[PDB]
Amino acid sequence: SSVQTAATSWGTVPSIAVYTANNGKITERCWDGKGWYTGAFNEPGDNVSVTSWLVGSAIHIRVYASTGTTTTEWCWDGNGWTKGAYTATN
Amino acid sequence: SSVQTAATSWGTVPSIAVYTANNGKITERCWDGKGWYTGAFNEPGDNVSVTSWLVGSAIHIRVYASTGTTTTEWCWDGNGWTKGAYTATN
Amino acid sequence: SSVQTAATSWGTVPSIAVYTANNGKITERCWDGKGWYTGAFNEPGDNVSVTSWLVGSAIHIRVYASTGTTTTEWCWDGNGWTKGAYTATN
Ligand SMILES: [Mg+2]
Ligand SMILES: [Mg+2]
Ligand SMILES: [Mg+2]
Repeated sequence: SSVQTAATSWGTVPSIAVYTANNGKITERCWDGKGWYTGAFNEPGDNVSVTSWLVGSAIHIRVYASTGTTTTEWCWDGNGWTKGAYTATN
Repeated sequence: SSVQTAATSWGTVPSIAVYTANNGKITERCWDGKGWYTGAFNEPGDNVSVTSWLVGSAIHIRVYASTGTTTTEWCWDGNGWTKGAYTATN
Repeated sequence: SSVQTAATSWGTVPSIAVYTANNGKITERCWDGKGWYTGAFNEPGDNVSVTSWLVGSAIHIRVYASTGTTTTEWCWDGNGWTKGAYTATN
C-alpha cells in the first residue's frame, strides 16, 4: 500500500501541482519555479486524478476524488475551489 | 477499495474526458461545456491512464488499460476507437 | 492487483511516454511516431504520476514515484534524469 498521486503543470514558468491521496484525504503541493508549498486543497479521497487548462489569467484545475464508487469533481477556476457537476453516470 | 480514474482536457472550450475503472471495466464520461454524458468507450481494465492531443479537427486520445500485467492501448483519432500498438516490453 | 500506469504526450509529432509501476519498479516506454521503445527511466515505485511541458528544444518530464508514504520526484530536462526537490510536506 502506497500513497496515490496525480500531477499537472501549466504556464510560461512552469508551475506544477501534485495531489496526493493518503489516509483518505487528498492534499496539494505546488511548485512556482522556486519552491514547493502546500496548496489550499484538502478534500476526502482514496484515488485522485487531475487535469488543467490555462485560459486568461486563471489556471483551471479539475480534481477527481474517489472513495468507494463515489467520484466527486473539485473545480479551481482562478480563485477558489468549488464542487463540480460531474457524476459517473446519468 | 475505490474506483480509479484518469482525466484529460482539450480545446478552446474546454472539453473534458474522465475514464473510470470499476468492476474490471473502464467507462468514459465527457463534458462539453454544458453537461456530462457517457462516451462510447467501454473496455476491460482495472487501472487506467490517459493522455491526449488536439491537432486538426480531431482530439486524439490514448487510454492505457491494465489488468494484471497486461496493458492495452486504446486509440481515439477523431472518429473511432482502435487498439494501439503499445506493448510494455519488446 | 494490476500494474499502474501514467502517460504524457508532447510535440509536433506527437511523442508519448508511458510509465508503468510493476513489482516495485517504474519503467518507461516511448513512442516516436514509428515504434515503441524502452526509455532510460528505471526507479523504484509502486504508484506513479507524470506531467510534462515542452519548451525550447527539450521535453521536461516530472515523474512522481511513490512507495509507502514516500514520494520522490524524478526530473527529465532534455538530456538526463535527476532527483527533484519535491517533498510532500514542509
Ligand atoms: Mg490528467
Ligand atoms: Mg496523462
Ligand atoms: Mg498528469
